[PDB]
Amino acid sequence: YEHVTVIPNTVGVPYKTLVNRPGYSPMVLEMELQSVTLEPTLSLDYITCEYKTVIPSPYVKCCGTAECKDKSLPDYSCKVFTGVYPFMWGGAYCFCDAENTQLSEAHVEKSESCKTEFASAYRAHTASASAKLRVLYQGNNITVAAYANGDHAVTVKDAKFVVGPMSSAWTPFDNKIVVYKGDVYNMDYPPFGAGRPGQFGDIQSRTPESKDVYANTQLVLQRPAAGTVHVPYSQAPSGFKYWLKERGASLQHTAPFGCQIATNPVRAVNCAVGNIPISIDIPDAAFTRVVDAPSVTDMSCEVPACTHSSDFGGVAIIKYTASKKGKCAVHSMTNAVTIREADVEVEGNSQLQISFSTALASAEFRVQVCSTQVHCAAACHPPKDHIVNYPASHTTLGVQDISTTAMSWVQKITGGVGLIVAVAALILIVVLCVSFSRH
Amino acid sequence: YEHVTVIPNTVGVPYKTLVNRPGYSPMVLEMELQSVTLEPTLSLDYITCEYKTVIPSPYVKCCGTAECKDKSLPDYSCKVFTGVYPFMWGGAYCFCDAENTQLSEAHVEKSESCKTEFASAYRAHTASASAKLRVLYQGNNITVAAYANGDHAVTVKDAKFVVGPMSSAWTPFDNKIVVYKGDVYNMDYPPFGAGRPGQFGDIQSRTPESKDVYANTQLVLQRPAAGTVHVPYSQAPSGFKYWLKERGASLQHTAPFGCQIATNPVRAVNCAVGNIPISIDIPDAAFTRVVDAPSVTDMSCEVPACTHSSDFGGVAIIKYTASKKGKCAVHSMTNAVTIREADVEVEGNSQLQISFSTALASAEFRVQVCSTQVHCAAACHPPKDHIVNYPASHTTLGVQDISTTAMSWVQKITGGVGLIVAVAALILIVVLCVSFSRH
Ligand SMILES: *[C@@H]1O[C@H](CO)[C@@H](O)[C@H](O)[C@H]1NC(C)=O
Ligand SMILES: *[C@@H]1O[C@H](CO)[C@@H](O)[C@H](O)[C@H]1NC(C)=O
Ligand SMILES: *[C@@H]1O[C@H](CO)[C@@H](O)[C@H](O)[C@H]1NC(C)=O
Ligand SMILES: *[C@@H]1O[C@H](CO)[C@@H](O)[C@H](O)[C@H]1NC(C)=O
Repeated sequence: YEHVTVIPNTVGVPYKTLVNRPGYSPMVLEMELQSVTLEPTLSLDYITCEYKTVIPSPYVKCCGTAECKDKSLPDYSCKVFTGVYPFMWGGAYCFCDAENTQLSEAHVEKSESCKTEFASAYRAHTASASAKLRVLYQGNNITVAAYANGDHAVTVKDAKFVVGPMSSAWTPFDNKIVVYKGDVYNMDYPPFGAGRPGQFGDIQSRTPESKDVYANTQLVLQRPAAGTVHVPYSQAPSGFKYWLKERGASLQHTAPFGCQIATNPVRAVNCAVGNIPISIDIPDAAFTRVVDAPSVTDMSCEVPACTHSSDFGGVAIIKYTASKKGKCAVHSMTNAVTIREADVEVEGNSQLQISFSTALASAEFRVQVCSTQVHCAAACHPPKDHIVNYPASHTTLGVQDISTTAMSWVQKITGGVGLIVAVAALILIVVLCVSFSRH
Repeated sequence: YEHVTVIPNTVGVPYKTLVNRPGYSPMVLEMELQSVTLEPTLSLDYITCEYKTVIPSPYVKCCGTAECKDKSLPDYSCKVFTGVYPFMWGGAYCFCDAENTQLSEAHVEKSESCKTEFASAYRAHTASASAKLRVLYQGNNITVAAYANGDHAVTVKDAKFVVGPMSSAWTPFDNKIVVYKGDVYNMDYPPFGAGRPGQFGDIQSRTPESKDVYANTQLVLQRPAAGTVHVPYSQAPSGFKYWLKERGASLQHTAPFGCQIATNPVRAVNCAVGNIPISIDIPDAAFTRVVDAPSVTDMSCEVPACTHSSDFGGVAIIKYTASKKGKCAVHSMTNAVTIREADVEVEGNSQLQISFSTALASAEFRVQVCSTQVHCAAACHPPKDHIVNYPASHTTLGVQDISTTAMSWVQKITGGVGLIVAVAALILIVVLCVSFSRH
C-alpha cells in the first residue's frame, strides 16, 4: 500500500499522519527529523605561504673592475658600486686606496615552513544532500538514513522508504571560497600569475610539493655605508601575515537561516529552508480487520482547563463504553489542534485522558476514536511568560479565527445597516411604478 | 601595449592580425589553433557484475521428519520433500521403505571475476576547458598552453597571453553516463535497491571491495526425480551478459559536430562550436622606428592568372623602388582576399611575387607594403574538380558581390524604366495647374 506525505524542514518537531485502508482499522504514524547535511564539490587552485630572502657573501675587488652575468633565478638582481674603502678589525683590507668596486646579488625562495602554515583556494560546485529520520512503527522506534533524492531506497522491517527531492536549491557558499584551519571565507582571489606586491597572492604555487614558485615582490639594492661591509636592500613586507591580522569574521557567524559550518570535509547543516516529501510502502500483514478490533458505542466530552501557551497546556476527559478489550487509535480532525497521545487501551466502562495545545482563543474540534467521533468545546486564557527557549508546537492562525463573542457583534451591526437600505429601496420602486401607470 | 582579437574555433586554419602603433612601423602576427579539450566532473554511484549460486550437499532423513530454520543470507530458500527412495551404485541407501524426507537449501553470492569485468555508472557536472596554440612571433615559432578562461596567464619571451572564456556552453554529455572499457553510453539506469530480475542492474554494489551485495533474482526449488540424488532449481539468467550482446553504438560514432571521445580520463576533443577571444601584451623593445625602416616610392601591379578554387590559385607581380635594404611587412586591405606571405625583403629596384586566394568571380583589392598602397584587379575562372579533401581557406560572399558585367546590365534596365515614369508625371502636373488657375 502506497502512502505519500510532506513534512516541513524543521528539526526537533514531531508530525503525525493517518493511514486509512477500506476494510481495516485506521493506523497512525509519527515521524521526526533529526539532521540534514549539504556537501559541495571542490577543486583546488593554488596555495600561499611565507617567503625567504637569500643573500650570499659580497665580493670586493679593489683596483680592478668587476662585472656580473644574468641568471634565471626568481627576482634576481645584481649591481656594481665604485669608490669603496672597507675596513676590518685589524686595519684596511687592501693596499689600494682607489678604483675599488663591490659586487652584490640576491634572489627569493620559498620558506620551509610552508609545509605546516598555509592557506588554500577552492572552486565550488553543486552540493549534494542527505537526511536522517526517526520513525515510530508498531510501538517501536526505528531509524533510517538515505540520500535526499529519488535515486535511493532502504528497507527496514520489510517496509520501503524513499525521501526527497528537496524543494529548494539555496546554498550558503559562493563560487570562490578560502579555507584556513576551520574557517571559511568568501573571497574573490586574484588570478594565477597576476599577483600584487603587498596583498594576498604575492607568492603562488600549485601544491606544497612543487618546485615552481612565482613571486612579485619589490627588491632594490642600495649603496653601502662608508667603512662597513654589508648588503642593504629594500623590500615590501609579506602580505600573508597582514591578512591574518585583519581577516575579520568567519562565515559561521554571519550566515543566514541559522546554518552551522564544518570544514573537514566542508559541510553546512541544519539550514531551515523548504520541505521534504516522503513515501512509504506498508506490507499487508500490518493491518487488522474491523471485525476483530473493539467497538465504542457512546461518548461525551468535557474540558476542565485551557491556556493557549506554546506548550501542551490543555486537558480533556472523554467517557466511553466499549464492547470488549482491545487497542484503539486516536486522531484529531482539525489542523489548529494537535494531540500528543497516539493510542489508548479501552476496556469495559471507564474514561480516558488526553492533552492538546492550540493557538485559538476559542477552541472547537472533533476527536475520532476507533471510527466514531465526539465534539468538544472550551474557552482558553493567555499565558504570562514573555520569552521562552523553544519553538512553538502549533501552527499559525488566519483571518477566519475569531472569538465567538466578536463574531456576534459583527453580525448585528452588518444586519442592522442592511435593513435600513432594504426598506428605503422598496419605497422608491413603488413610487416609480405609480407614476408610470398614471401617465 | 594591449591588443585584443577574436579567432573562430576552427582547428588547422591560420589567421592574421595587424598591430599599428603611432610612431613605429606596423607589425603582423600569425596564429593557429591545434587542439581544444573539455573535461567533465564525475562521481561514482554503483557497479554491476556477475553472480554465483552456492548449493551444499543435501541431507536425507528417512523414516524421520526434517525441519529447517530461516537465515539472513541473500535469497535464502529452504524446503522439505516427502516420499523419497534414493539409490546408489551399491543398492538402496536406507533400510526404511517409507516416511523419508529430504532437505535442500541454496543462496546467492558475488562472483570472484568482478574485480576485472565490471561496468560503472557516473553523474556528470559542469566541464572545464583548455587549449593549445601556436604563435609566429619575431620570425620564430613558439607554443603556449593555458586554461580557457580569464583566471590564467602565461609568459613566453616576455609576452603575456590570456585565452578565453568560450562563447558557448554546449556539452555532448547527459547527466547520467555509463562507461565500459573505452565506450561511453547515455543511459537512465535504475535507482539503487530497485532492480529487475532480467535487466541491467539485477546485482548492485557500491565498490569492488565491498561486502554488501543486493540481488533481486528469482530462485525456486523443485521436487527431485525418483531414484536419484540431486538439487534441481529454476533461476532467471544473468542480465549483464544480455547487455553486452545488445548495447549498440557508442557516442564516438553518433555524436554531433564531429567530436572525438577518450575515456582515461573521460574527455571530448575538438568540438567545433563558437569562438575564443585572445589578449596579448607586447613589450616596447620589439618595435622599430619609422625613421629607420626603408621607404617605397613607386608601385605597380600586374595579375597574370587567377582561378577561384578552394586552394591558393592566384598570383600577382608588384614592382617597387626602395631607398635601402631592409625588411617589409605586407597585408591585405580587404576581407574577401587572403594573402599567404607575411613578410618580404626589398632592395634597390626589383620586383616581388605573391599568391592569394578568393571566392570572387571578379577581384578588386588593395595591398599595403611598408605604408604605401597599390591597386590590383582581375577576372577569375571556375575550377573543374567537384570534390576535395580539405576545408576552404577563404570567407563566404554576400549579396553585394556581383561581377562587373552583370552590374552594368541592371543599371541600364532600371534607368530606362524610371525615365519613362518621370516624364508622364510632369505632363499630368502641367495640365492640372492650367485647370486650377483658369477656373
Ligand atoms: C599537522 O602537521 C601536518 C604536517 O606534519 C600538517 O599537514 C597539518 O596541516 C597540521 N595540522 C594542524 C592542525 O596544524
Ligand atoms: C522510543 O519510543 C518510546 C515509546 O515507546 C518513546 O517514548 C521514546 O521517546 C522513543 N525514543 C526516542 C529517542 O524518541
Ligand atoms: C587489468 O586488470 C586489473 C585487475 O587485475 C583491472 O583493474 C584493470 O581494469 C584491467 N585493465 C584492462 C585494460 O583490462
Ligand atoms: C616555423 O618557422 C618557420 C620559419 O622560420 C616556418 O617556415 C614554419 O612554417 C614554422 N613551423 C610551422 C609548423 O608553421
